[PDB]
Amino acid sequence: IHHVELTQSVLQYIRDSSVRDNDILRDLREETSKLPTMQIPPEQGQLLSLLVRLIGARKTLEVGVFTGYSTLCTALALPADGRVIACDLSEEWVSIARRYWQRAGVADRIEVRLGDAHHSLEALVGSEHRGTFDLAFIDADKESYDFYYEHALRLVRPGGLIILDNTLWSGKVADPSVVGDPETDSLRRINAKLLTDERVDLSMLPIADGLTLARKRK
Amino acid sequence: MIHHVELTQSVLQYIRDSSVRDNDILRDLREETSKLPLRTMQIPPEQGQLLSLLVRLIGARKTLEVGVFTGYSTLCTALALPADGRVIACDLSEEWVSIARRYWQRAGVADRIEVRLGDAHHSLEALVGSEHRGTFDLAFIDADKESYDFYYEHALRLVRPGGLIILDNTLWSGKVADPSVVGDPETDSLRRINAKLLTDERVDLSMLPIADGLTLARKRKL
Ligand SMILES: Nc1ncnc2c1ncn2[C@@H]1O[C@H](CSCC[C@H](N)C(=O)O)[C@@H](O)[C@H]1O
Ligand SMILES: NCCc1ccc(O)c(O)c1
Ligand SMILES: [Cl-]
Ligand SMILES: [Mg+2]
Ligand SMILES: [Mg+2]
Repeated sequence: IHHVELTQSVLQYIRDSSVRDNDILRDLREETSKLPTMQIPPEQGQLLSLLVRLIGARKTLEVGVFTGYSTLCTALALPADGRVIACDLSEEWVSIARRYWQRAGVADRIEVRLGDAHHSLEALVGSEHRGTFDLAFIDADKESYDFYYEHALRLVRPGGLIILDNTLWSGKVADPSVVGDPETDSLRRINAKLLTDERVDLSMLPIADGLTLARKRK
Repeated sequence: MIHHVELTQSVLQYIRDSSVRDNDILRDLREETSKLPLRTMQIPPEQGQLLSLLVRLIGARKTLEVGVFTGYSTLCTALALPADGRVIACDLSEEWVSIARRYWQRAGVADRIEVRLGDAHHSLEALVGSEHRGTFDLAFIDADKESYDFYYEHALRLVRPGGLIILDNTLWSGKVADPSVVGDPETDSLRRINAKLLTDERVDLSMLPIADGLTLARKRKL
């Protein structure tokens, strides 16, 4: 399998010749880097902005959130009446997320469901929000990816896009020595399941920690 | 340091095995292209599949292609289009496009593909001056690398606002990043278009580290 050698020189080049950065995004990345598999690279955040604008999304779902880099890139790409429903795992990094979203003037476009993502997603599938999302970004605990995926399939509209982060898990999914690891096994299972899942169109991208695109078929 | 997943043959084989939905038609075309002097110009199956996804994602009906070869990219595009969809495909070689037409017929999509045979410069000038101006949903640029700016500027007028422009080989085997590669026309042209895209406020941009570098440029609405 022929490929481009991802030397620091080539990765620095991709960054320098494609990343449109600003002080707000840069400052958030810097702050996040000083804290305890949730560091979104700027190339990924920019792709997220592109895909949102590409499908004419006004309503999106997020599972994970953390300091809110992926959420900020999403919201910035949305129209003035757009909304991100962000299912935030914990309140620990909420006050950081809130600061940058306010600073970038997107806080009015972001709604936080604070607490257990299984519970917010269960409420959402039984709510008026069912089948109304244009895009879903799954970036939470890896053991719950199947649950998040099945819930996202009911939450997104036909033709909607589901995005699954970390599907390569540092290459561990491909590593035969990594045996019995719950996160690796769950990601291996969802990856295998997606290949033969006729409900979606599929693309697994070798960007950041592996980024899977699953378009819900009409 | 920029952290990344090591692209070992094991990891690349995994991406292929766990995501590529293949068929005999696509497989046979890749096999027939591999037995030609310029086989390395073919897009890998993961790129073809992404092309199908993006076409379906934006609800595209009408697409532009510059650089057809044996037509793998064209076939993936046409297959993703609705029954009344159209690909306007530009290519210099009749020989390579005579191979392409066999697979397009076999996959029942030959009716969806229109070939402008000859120099793409003249084909795109004719298209910009015609009824086709601003009617394309997607443009795939994958021809001679020295003409990428010309192809890009023409694609910007040919695609509708919100339309997607896709530029292949923007990493050129890493040569664009290689300081020892000096005075090479293809490398210099790709370096120039890459630098130009970064500050081009007419588009939303994403440079993907897939295949030989794949640049996505969404024409903004205004
Ligand atoms: N000036 C020009 N006008 C039209 N086609 C050109 C051109 N210069 C090069 N080409 C074409 O660009 C192609 C490059 S390879 C294209 C690869 C193809 N899309 C795939 O999926 O395999 C060749 O077929 C070559 O004929
Ligand atoms: N691989 C170097 C040769 C090459 C030339 C033109 C292409 O479009 C292409 O994908 C590859
Ligand atoms: Cl816009
Ligand atoms: Mg993540
Ligand atoms: Mg190419």
